[PDB]
Amino acid sequence: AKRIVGSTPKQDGFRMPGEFEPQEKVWMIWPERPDNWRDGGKPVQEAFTNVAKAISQFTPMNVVVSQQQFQNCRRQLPPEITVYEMSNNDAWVRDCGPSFVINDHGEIRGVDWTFNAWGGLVDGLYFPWDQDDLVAQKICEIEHVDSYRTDDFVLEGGSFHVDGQGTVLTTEMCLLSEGRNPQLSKEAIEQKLCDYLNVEKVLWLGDGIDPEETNGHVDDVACFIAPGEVACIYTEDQNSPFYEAAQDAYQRLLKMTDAKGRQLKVHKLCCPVKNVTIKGSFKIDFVEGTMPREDGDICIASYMNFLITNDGVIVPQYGDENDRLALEQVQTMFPDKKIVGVNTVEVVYGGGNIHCITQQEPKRVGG
Amino acid sequence: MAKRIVGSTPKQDGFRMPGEFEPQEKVWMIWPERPDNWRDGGKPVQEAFTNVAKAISQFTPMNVVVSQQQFQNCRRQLPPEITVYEMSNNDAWVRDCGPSFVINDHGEIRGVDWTFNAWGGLVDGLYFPWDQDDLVAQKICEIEHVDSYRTDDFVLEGGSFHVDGQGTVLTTEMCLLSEGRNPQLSKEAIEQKLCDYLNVEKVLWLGDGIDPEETNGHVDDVACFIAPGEVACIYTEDQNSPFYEAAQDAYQRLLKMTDAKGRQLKVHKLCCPVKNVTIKGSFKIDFVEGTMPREDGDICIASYMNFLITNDGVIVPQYGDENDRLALEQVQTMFPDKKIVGVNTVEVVYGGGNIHCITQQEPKRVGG
Amino acid sequence: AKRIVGSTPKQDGFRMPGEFEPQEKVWMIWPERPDNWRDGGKPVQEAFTNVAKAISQFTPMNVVVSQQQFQNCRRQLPPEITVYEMSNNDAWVRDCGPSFVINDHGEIRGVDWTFNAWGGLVDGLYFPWDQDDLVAQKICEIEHVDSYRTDDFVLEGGSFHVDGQGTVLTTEMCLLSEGRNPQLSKEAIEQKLCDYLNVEKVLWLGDGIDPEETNGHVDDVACFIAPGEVACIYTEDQNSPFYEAAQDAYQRLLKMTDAKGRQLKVHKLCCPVKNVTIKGSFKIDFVEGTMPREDGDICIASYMNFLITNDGVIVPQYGDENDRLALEQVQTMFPDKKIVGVNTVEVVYGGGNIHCITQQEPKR
Amino acid sequence: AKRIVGSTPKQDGFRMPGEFEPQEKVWMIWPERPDNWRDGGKPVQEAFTNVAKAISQFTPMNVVVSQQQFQNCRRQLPPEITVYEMSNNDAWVRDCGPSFVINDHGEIRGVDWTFNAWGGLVDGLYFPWDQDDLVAQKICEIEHVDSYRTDDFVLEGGSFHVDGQGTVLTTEMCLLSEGRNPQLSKEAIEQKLCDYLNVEKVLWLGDGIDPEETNGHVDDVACFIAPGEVACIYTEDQNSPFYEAAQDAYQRLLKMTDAKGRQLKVHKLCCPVKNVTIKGSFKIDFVEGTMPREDGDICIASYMNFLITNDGVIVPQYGDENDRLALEQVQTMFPDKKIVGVNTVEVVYGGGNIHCITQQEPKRVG
Repeated sequence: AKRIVGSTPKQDGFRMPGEFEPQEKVWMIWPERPDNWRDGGKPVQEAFTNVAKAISQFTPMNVVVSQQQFQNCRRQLPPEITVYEMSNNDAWVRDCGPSFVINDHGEIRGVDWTFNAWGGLVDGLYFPWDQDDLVAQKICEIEHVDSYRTDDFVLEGGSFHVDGQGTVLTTEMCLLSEGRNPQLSKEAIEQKLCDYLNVEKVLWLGDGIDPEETNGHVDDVACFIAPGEVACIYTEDQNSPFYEAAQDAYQRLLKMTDAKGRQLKVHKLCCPVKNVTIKGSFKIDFVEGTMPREDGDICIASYMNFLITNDGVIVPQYGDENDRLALEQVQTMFPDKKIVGVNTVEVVYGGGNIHCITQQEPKRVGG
Repeated sequence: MAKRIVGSTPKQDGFRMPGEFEPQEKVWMIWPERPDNWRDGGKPVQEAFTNVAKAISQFTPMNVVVSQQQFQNCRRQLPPEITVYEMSNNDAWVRDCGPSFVINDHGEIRGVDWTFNAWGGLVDGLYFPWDQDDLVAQKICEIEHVDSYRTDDFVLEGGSFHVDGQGTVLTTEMCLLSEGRNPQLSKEAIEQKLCDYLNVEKVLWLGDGIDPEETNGHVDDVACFIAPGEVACIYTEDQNSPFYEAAQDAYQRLLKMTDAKGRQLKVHKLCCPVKNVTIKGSFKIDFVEGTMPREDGDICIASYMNFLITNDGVIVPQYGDENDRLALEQVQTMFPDKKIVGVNTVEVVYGGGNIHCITQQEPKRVGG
Repeated sequence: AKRIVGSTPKQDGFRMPGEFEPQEKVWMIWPERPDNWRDGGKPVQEAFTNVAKAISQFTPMNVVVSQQQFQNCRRQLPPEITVYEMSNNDAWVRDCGPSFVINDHGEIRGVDWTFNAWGGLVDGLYFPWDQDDLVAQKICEIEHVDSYRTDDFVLEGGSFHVDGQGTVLTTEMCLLSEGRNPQLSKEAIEQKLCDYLNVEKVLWLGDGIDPEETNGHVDDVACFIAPGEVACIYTEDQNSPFYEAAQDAYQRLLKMTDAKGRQLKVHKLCCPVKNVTIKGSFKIDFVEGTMPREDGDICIASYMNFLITNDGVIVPQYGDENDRLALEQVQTMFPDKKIVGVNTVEVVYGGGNIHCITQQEPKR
Repeated sequence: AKRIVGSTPKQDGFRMPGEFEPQEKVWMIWPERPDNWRDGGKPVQEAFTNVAKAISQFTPMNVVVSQQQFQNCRRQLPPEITVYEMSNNDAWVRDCGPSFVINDHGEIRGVDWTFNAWGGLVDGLYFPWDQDDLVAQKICEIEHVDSYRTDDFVLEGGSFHVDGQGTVLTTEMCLLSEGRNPQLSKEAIEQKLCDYLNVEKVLWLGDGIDPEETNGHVDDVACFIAPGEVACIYTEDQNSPFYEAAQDAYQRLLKMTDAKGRQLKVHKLCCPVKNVTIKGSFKIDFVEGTMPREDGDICIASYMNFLITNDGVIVPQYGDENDRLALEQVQTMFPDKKIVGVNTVEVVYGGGNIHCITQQEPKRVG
């Protein structure tokens, strides 16, 4: 496939569709690095396998994997899930994957953002990320899709959410941080989102809930369920580490309008009652430069980190008293979809969840 | 997708390997680099594979698979219409470690994943290990969402046989009956594997090939099918040629052979280079114990027979020999309605083979 | 360093000393491969760390480790243990390491045997083993030691034991097996041992206790405690998978004399009462070509697989009722040494134990 | 071995000795990466082999090499040269190697600076450099030597020169560039050099000659031949790419005194008459993020990039008319040493020379 040079998605008539628009397939990277994942990734591999299986009932599923894990990965996953060899540094394809864009006429392209492991050498989560940064192009090659590379602009798919109708929702905590694009003004960043997502309105939330991990990705806080409709985390437990950020996001969203002038309909999503924490007993390597996983570390367990995929919604389950409530709430957001909970506490120990380990590929429409 | 198909054979399941002259959906190639085979860290041969890939792409969608380290360079070198995948490998001979695709009459396609052992394993193979090469067939099948048969404990390479798509396979005794392949099997057991996995009824045995030390005499340097009932065979009257005895004998055998449908084979002569191609001397190639040495004066297996038939084109070796044009003329007469493209591939021949051995076709589904 | 070509240790005046002779250093490879070791090697890395620590009290200790695990390995091990990067396929340096030989005139060389993962493509335990087979040379380079490469002769250090005085002890089950040197007669194999160890008498035991794993390495069955003195595993439990082999080894040893004509003194060593087994809950990858680790598999848990190292002896502990008895018995074999038990059941799940995961380097 | 934490070389009584002080051994990395080195590194491997061979006549020599190249490397090098497997991203051990320091009492330690491929993500020469950055510690482990790690302080051995007597010589162009330690002032950087080298006086030259490559490493411009004596490149060819910087370095050195108050004696060293250039016909991969090697690129061919090693001095030879003159001049700087020229144009295509591909290890004294 080819790089598209000298033009933007917007100029070329391509847009990032909403995650709730029809999907051709879904992508995932197989997890393994022992300085993030306990027990050499054996527990988290089971969780990713379960997520992959859940998605595959709704949408063709694909997993990419290192040279060393290829044979095990192919054995673990059912044959209807396609497996590719692909080098990688960690397994977060929401964030190092391509963001696909489509036009009105049956074509699809990829946006290949610069990836830097959530803050690079300022506050990134490991070093290096050179193989992660090639995942977007390799997936586009597989798909025979041409791509835009955003030179000198760092972004992750998990840091924004689109409605497919001219709006993007994001967080100041993430995009304005020192480790991302520190030379750019907020206005310059807005222009990049407009140009590459094909949007005209940027909705800024303030804080996210994981300042140390992704620097507050919006996908743990709020998302679009449909045009003009958002879900937002909510809690009234003032002891929650998520309390202030959930409260502020909720209040901001109530009065936001999208690009079409619709006042957002905000649907509350609960949070886990109890903190999910790293235990010192977890067998995780310490490596200088890799984010430590220390006893008592509070993990970012948000139910918002779900994947919408065709007729299904794949929702985190953390072993919390609110697991059932979360499924009930998401069901009401998507009354005509099948809601599937998957036990993903093993994913959350590594810094994210179902949404951060997947990347959808939309169906081409038109032509 | 890829499941393995277990407890049955292609023949039992109504699949057959089509002739290489039947319509193709795609062609595959591995990007070359290993410095104990390829001089100058593969730079000269990478240019040659690029030219071969470009030539194929004019006729048939083209695909190259490449190591982690060479991915970025490979993608830069190849035009964008050629798709590039990361794929681990030990060397770049996808005719031999690739899958052999088979089709049925209902529009389906499956892969045959043979056991690969680097042309003789620890008996007389060309390097060690070959564990990544041996996974290429499954990985390409995965990319294609194609289910595959794995031939447990049976070693074979795609370059070691040729099929007419109509019940016949052509092969060499020098290769398939050698100690480093399947020494526990009788000739009859080996015939059965060919019949079951290719869907053939008649195995035509040539004797010697022309590269006993390299592939143990792959048929694809000696003779191939141009169409059902029609073969091409190398030919020389130079008794000083290292190819002479094997060329003369293959030719004589073929003139006495009938295919599975009882047709007397029509044999078309293909010339050989007048001058030997040799390793120099001055080539910068690493020596590693266990890897086939490339020593000054080594005669390289330069056969014009190692061409690829691909849809409306035929891609033919050119060695810088006086017979390069004659070879193109002869191939044109074999395929009067195809476009014949010569590509300078002497840099590939230094590494032990040529255009046919660095490619693997994927047939179109029919029925389908 | 240089390869020594056209001669053998015996011709050049070098011999492999007994393991009970003084040692300069000990070597170990860091374990990790997930199709042998459960939980991506985390539990076994703790056991190897504990073994390395125990050895370091007696003898300078060295661990070699893959690119990916180097940083973790260096963090886990105390600083007195030296850490080198070294590619490898699995972590059994007794078997893919060099066997060092000395001339008792200040010089030392290595024997670099051909390694094939305990049976190659016939019955080996994984494929490939190309990096394992380079370990012996790389360790010799580190030590500035010249080496003899035994072209077309496959051997592992764990398959034989020497007294340093002209005798070697081995098993027919291992050395005569199809996956090792099937082209060679028993007598030709004897001659290779004589040439490369500098011995004159080969003592052949019959069966080992792990036919499927190493093909019956002697180092799980019997060893030399001192010149003229051996220890042999023993059990009276006819339900033991070790029963017949232990019984025959013991009976053979009672009838053997060494190269100096000494009747061997034969001490019995207990065996674990209960079988150690792979559990179904163990999280181990399956890969075609790699020895499967399946529920109920009996693991080769022998107390014989101990390392003699200067003033210490490092002895397996399996969590078995006989763990303390084993330490008692080894103490009586080496009355002037410190006997240290280490919990090594995690190592045994992967097919061997303390002796297999170490390689000594003798003092010059 | 151990990391030394909570103290510096200076506090602990360790100093970096001059390169002209006795050496136990020398280190080198084996080159191969095809997006720097033409022909998959075959020509440059021959050059590194020749450099290693020359050094070995004076001082025991050691080469470290990738998994893939180990067997070829061991075959190419004579057996007296010890070969170790060691992962790396490129082959510039002067710069990613440890800088050894010694005390007066028979001990040696290593300083392990942060390495970032000569400017990191600002203007570094490739990405990533994670394996390069582990070379210093792995070499220290081989040697059983304890090391100081300079957290958050980036430095390369080729960016400074010491006299072993309290002075360090360096360049503003390199140490003060954005891609190195931009949060640190000049004064903060001086303090790090003083603490880690055990020096009291930092002599700042201005420009180096390779702003795009190493950002002007001092070891292409000037070095110490002995306490109180320096060599400095010199040319009167105004068309020379090295003219302005050679002229300015020379003038600054003429005004400089060392940490012991000695007026520096400055010895001129010629520069090549003709520019060494990359040819478009060189077969070198282009990779976004790796310094391109384009037709007509002027290579940094300095005769200053020589290695002093015990009784020998190993001097670049570029195939230039001034090759002999360079040997004559270095001979007069070291009248009692054996001067050995080695053809190293294949090294210079990749951005440096003999000094940048070696790292000495001093003899323990006392």
